Amino acid sequence: GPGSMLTYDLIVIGFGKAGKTLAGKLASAGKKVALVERSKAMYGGTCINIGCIPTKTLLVAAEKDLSFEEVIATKNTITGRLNGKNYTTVAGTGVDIFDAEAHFLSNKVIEIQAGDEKQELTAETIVINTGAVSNVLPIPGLATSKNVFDSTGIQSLDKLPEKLGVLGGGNIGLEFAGLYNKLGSKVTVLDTLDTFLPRAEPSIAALAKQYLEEDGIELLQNIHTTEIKNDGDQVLVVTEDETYRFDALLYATGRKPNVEPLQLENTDIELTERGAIKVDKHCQTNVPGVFAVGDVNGGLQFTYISLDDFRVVYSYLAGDGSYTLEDRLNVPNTMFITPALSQVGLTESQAADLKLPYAVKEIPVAAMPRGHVNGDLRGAFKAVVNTETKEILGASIFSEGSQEIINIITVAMDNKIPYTYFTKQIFTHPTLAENLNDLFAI
Amino acid sequence: GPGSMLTYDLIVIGFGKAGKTLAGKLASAGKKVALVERSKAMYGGTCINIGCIPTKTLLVAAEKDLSFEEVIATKNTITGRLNGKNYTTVAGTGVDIFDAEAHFLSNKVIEIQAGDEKQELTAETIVINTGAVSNVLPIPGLATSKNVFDSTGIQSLDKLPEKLGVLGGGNIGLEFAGLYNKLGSKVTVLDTLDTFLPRAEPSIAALAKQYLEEDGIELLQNIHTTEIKNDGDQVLVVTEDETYRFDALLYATGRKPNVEPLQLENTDIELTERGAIKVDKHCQTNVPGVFAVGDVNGGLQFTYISLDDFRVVYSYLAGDGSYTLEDRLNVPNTMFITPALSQVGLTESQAADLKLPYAVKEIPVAAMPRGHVNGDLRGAFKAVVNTETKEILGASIFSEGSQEIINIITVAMDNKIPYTYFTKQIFTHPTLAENLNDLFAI
Ligand SMILES: Cc1cc2nc3c(=O)[nH]c(=O)nc-3n(C[C@H](O)[C@H](O)[C@H](O)COP(=O)(O)OP(=O)(O)OC[C@H]3O[C@@H](n4cnc5c(N)ncnc54)[C@H](O)[C@@H]3O)c2cc1C
Ligand SMILES: Cc1cc2nc3c(=O)[nH]c(=O)nc-3n(C[C@H](O)[C@H](O)[C@H](O)COP(=O)(O)OP(=O)(O)OC[C@H]3O[C@@H](n4cnc5c(N)ncnc54)[C@H](O)[C@@H]3O)c2cc1C
Repeated sequence: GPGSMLTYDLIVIGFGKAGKTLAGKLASAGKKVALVERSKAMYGGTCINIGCIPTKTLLVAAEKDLSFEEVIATKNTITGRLNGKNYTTVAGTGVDIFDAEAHFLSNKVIEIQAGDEKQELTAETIVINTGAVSNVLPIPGLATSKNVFDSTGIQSLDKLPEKLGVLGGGNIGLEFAGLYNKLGSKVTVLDTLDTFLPRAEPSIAALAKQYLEEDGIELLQNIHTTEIKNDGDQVLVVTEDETYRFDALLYATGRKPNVEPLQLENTDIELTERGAIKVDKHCQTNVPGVFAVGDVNGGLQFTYISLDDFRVVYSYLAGDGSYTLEDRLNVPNTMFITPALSQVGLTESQAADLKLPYAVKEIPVAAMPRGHVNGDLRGAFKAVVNTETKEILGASIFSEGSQEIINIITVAMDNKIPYTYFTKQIFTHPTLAENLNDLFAI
Repeated sequence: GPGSMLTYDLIVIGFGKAGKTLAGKLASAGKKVALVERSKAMYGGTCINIGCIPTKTLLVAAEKDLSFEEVIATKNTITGRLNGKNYTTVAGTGVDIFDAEAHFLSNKVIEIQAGDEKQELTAETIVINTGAVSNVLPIPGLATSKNVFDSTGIQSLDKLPEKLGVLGGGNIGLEFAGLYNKLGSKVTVLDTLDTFLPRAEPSIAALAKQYLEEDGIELLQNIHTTEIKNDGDQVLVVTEDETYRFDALLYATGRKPNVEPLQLENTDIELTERGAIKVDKHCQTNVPGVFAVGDVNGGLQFTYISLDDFRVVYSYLAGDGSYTLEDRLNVPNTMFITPALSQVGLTESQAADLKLPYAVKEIPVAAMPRGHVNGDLRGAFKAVVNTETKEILGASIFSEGSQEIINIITVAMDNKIPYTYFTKQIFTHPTLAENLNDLFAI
């Protein structure tokens, strides 16, 4: 028969980054903790299974002597191991992991299916960590044509598509274009926008466009699609001036908070106008003791932002609440094209818009000895500084290893270190990082 | 006939790092500057032509689909271009570059051969930047046997040696062992010392030994050589218990200040007991206005230390002398085995010896998601901190990209940032650097 409602100190909904971190921390401290996750293919969350880890594992594998099928299998081995490592690490702290989709019956009661019965759970603290789901554009035929995939489906194709279309121009789409180009596909990116990489420094965007085109990718702007349909197994993308034909189509046009399954109408929890779970500076909803962390609260969609939401909630629950969303320091980013394009802080354009007293300096990797050592002259560094306060406003690092190097910048920005320090730092040599000695001699 | 003595504001002896930097800086500012360099194969100095740049260029090339001869030619292309880039950048500032070996006639007069005549030059400031030369052990037969090379000769072998011996166990020897092993040689390292990598953390040295042996290198300790001789073209290294046979032998047992050619007996300039040019905190000799920078002053032998000696001398000549050798901050190092082994600050053993209130933490790369993404689980991170002051005392980063990552640590050590900051920094993901969030949760 059915069980009586189970009471925990904390319930986490979703095996996301903030949630699994908070759950294990409090279970290790002796609290009674439950974590509810709808899919065994998602133990450890989006980054482990469908996001950060498989995407970058596929790109590393594609540079090696492996067939398409071997690259896919390598990705499955790596994500499968981390999936099991995450389940077992969380359960090993004492967290009770439930395999079900949770929905709310009231502010702090959830229901799950548990075999032939429903089971209810409650707690004093509920942390909603349900992530996001792919946007699907309302283009007629997109959702019903064969060989059309989102960013998850594209990771499990049966064979290499000879021609791959990508609809959208963000980090995700461009990383997959780079991947499939390496694997051997003829790749065309179709973007509605006029400007390629409009958030990047223009000089850096121009280099990126050059390198992607050199590598054989076709980058199209101002593309307005009226319909998607099939011709046999192939996909036709019908646009104003041309119909494009592909063996597979990826769409990558954003992801939105995953809130529908929760049945929030059964609670007092408020959504934002855009559909995210609304939170205050402590990631708390308007219901006391109910929080929302990671992508579902509408914040920046990176695993490291979900991790920092754990720091905010843990500060409020276990500490004195002194670290809040209003205190968050600098947030870098990387897009793993070839080479990686990394950035932190303000661009020149952003500093100009704020009327700050700024200066910039740019050095191409082609002028750097380590670029010659590497046999790879792609990329550039660009720094943006405030000539009055001596603060570093931002930097772009587009180069081999930039996903590591960018974090050098963040240490100095977070700690209010003047930009002139980088002219004095003693760097290892030969490296790309030592060129920061020259980039900051402004 | 002969020319009258030429007068400059500054004479630099040797195309080293500090010297070429100072020469171009002051010539660009309108001073009259001469730089005297004995070998056109050395324009740009040791790192460009025989040191940092060819060694690391050979290691990158050896990972690619290139024959031995193609790897050597690639190295020659890269160093040749940087040699010409350095000559032309320095001459383009207005420096007069003389192709000769300089020696002193008195404290601030040098003589060079200039065609069929001698030429004298003088200045108010002389900067001696003559670098170092390879040590050659007094082993009978070492200096007279065929197929025995120092670190320069080993970069120009006629063909791959099937078996390569390396005598000595520093960064230089081990990097060349790694290189020739990749290229296909059977490599044996013969070290007199009992302990492998005695300056590294022991756990890190043990991993390095494991990986080098996995890769096929033989690492021998406590080897005392009594003679080197030839058998035909092969080299025999006669040691107490065994005679080793190789197709070529590298010796790499250190480099010493290159002072003999200068004829310093014709000046008042003092040497240290070990034979370096003695300097004060401003890199100044006991003769006012004569300085010694880089390896020749006995300091740490890295290009980035020679660069920092430029900062010291420039502070004294052009500024207020407020930055001195006594003010130098933290100096990292990398040894480019596979993967690179980087370090900065104190080891655990060094902190223990100083009786500091320290704690340590170590995380293997095998426990880090990016190691799995990379398909490379080699290496580890180790942090050493002061639990009272919260300062970072030191770190070891042995991993892919560690030569970039180590510089993250230096920013925090130089700026007195507490180690707990690294638990809060928002790093890019997936990367090896983000694991600093966990390494510093001590
Ligand atoms: C293709 C791609 C590439 C990316 N690349 C990077 C990158 O390089 N770097 C980076 O930092 N970020 C990257 N991201 C973003 C990053 O993956 C996400 O921002 C982050 O993982 C989201 O974490 P989260 O904590 O919000 O929750 P998630 O990790 O999304 O977890 C939510 C969990 O909730 C579960 N769930 C949902 N609803 C319910 C319910 N009602 N009941 C039970 N379980 C439920 C889901 O099954 C899921 O496991 C990438 C994302 C994608 C898709
Ligand atoms: C194999 C090897 C690998 C190395 N790897 C690295 C590394 O990865 N990273 C690192 O930072 N360091 C490394 N080093 C060390 C680094 O190369 C040296 O520490 C640094 O380059 C020395 O610079 P310097 O300014 O002292 O002068 P140098 O660059 O040594 O220049 C001295 C110049 O003086 C000239 N000269 C000498 N006497 C006279 C004279 N009487 N008249 C005229 N000219 C003269 C020489 O021809 C030479 O060009 C390496 C060294 C070697 C040999």
